[PDB]
Amino acid sequence: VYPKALRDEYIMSKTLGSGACGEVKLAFERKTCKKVAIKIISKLNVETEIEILKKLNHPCIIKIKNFFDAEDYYIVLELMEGGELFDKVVGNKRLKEATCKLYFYQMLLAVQYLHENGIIHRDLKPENVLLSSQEEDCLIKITDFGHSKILGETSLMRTLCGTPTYLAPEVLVSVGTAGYNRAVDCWSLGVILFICLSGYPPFSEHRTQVSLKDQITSGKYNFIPEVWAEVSEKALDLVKKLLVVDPKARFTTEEALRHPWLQDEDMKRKFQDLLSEENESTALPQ
Amino acid sequence: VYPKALRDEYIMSKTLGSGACGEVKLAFERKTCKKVAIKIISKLNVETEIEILKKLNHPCIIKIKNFFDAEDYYIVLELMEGGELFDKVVGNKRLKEATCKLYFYQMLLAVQYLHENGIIHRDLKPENVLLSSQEEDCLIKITDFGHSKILGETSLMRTLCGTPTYLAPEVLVSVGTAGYNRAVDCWSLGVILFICLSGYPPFSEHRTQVSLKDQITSGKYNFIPEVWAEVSEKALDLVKKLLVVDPKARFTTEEALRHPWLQDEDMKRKFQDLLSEENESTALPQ
Ligand SMILES: CCC/C(=N\NC(=N)N)c1ccc(NC(=O)c2cc3cc(OC)ccc3[nH]2)cc1
Ligand SMILES: CCC/C(=N\NC(=N)N)c1ccc(NC(=O)c2cc3cc(OC)ccc3[nH]2)cc1
Repeated sequence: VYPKALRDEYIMSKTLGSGACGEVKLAFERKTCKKVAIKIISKLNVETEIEILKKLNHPCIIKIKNFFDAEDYYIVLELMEGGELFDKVVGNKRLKEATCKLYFYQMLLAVQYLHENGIIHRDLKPENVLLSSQEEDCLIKITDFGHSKILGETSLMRTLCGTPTYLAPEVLVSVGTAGYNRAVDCWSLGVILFICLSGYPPFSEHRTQVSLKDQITSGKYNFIPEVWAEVSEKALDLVKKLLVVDPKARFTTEEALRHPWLQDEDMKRKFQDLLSEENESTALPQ
Repeated sequence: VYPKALRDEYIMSKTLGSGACGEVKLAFERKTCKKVAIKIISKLNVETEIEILKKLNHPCIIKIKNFFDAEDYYIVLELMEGGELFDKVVGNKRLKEATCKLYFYQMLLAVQYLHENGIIHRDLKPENVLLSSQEEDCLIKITDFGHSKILGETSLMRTLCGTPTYLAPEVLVSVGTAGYNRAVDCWSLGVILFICLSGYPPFSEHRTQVSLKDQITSGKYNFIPEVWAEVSEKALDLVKKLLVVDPKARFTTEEALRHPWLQDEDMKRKFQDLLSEENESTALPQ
């Protein structure tokens, strides 16, 4: 059964999604009679995922409404009635280029916000992008921070304050590449954008003898001209700057937000319109 | 002043050592009237250092007798009347080869024990080796676990259980070198052994134009033949196998314990004798 404290505040309804380690249910908040989503996770832990998310405040990142630590973990959030982006790209389906741009711009803003706040997501994929409604033109939010990591003063930074009389060479060599952990999120964004634009994955074991690992480390994505002929050259140029193998040469979220593909005032106006529509503000002086 | 709960159980006496972030005092336990050492650390944290050390049980690793979490941290341990190894090697002083072997064997056993138990020290140096008495032939213990790290199931291991459709190439490349963090302790041991045998540091900025960093990453230690002529070739051979730049080719503690320099039954008998002398056993059936 559901725990008493949850049942006290919410009436539980149908499953909206399920799968590995958890489930998402529709529920109704008793006080307001409004729909919420409840994520159930079976017993980074959930507690610290919760702590990270309570500190963040961006319209394209999920917020926690409530939390119950019982036999299982129950996390209450606002219902994203559109569900997972995954369902929009599965089975070779693809989105209009304009719709990809709208969604991708929002993902970039969300991930840029994470990286400014010292957080790396590390599991960005279409399953972890939620859509606010069933219309094509909608707001998205990034979810599932179970793999996320907090950036801070590293062991390396502390080591380098002393004299390295006794320090192993590999630690000194690691100085060249440290502090670029966030670039893993930029690579994932690149893969997501590729899937959205094209309807198919850049790296997969489908009809090839090159191992998935070799495909990825060489950066040689499967390019199928006929699928891409309908997609603009600017869109593909961005994909190529995100799927760079050298993490230091890879586009950051900032570089991506300044790329010509995203200098689209129509797209931006649509986003702003969707934001104000979503929001329920108090009165304002002047 | 000292906190009430400490004063309650112990009478504090003179400073034995001091310096950066802390101090070590002589104290007397009231119940037994015997000498203890009290490490004072000003406010990994100390709490978790304490937790690590309460779980370990090896004669060449310090044990915690008591702990007080007050305005400062006060940690009670058995007094090592010989003090720090540092004082035996400072000012170009060096130890007899036989004494180095005795001490180094103990360091190897201690670090081997750490690595078997999933702990890496990361700050092995002569300041962190304590001597049990003022005689040359004595037991040593490794101390200061403030930089230590616990090995366990990594982020990498969890990532590799899924399909890397969205996984960045640098994570896959890091698979080649992961899981060799412990080799940093072996490098430090090598530096300590070099200092003990020779009276001088292998890498330093003294009378050279090669930066300390370049000296270390190239593995080019300062070899001064006249200082080393008195030292055996077996001793130096071990140093060379520990100061290997490739962490995967570097000698592990096990390889080092099987090296011909450490196949010395006299040394081993001396160690065993010092152990039994230290120990205060209960009666035994047969
Ligand atoms: C703070 C917990 C964040 C989290 N997962 N965290 C985790 N697995 N560690 C998580 C993961 C997924 C979701 N999913 C949803 O909210 C969701 C809403 C929804 C609506 C649908 O139809 C209208 C269909 C699927 C849906 N998933 C919500 C939260
Ligand atoms: C659990 C705390 C371990 C620790 N330091 N930890 C830390 N700095 N984070 C630590 C560091 C150093 C010592 N030092 C000693 O016990 C010590 C004994 C002693 C005796 C001396 O003369 C007879 C002279 C110096 C001495 N240091 C003891 C504990």
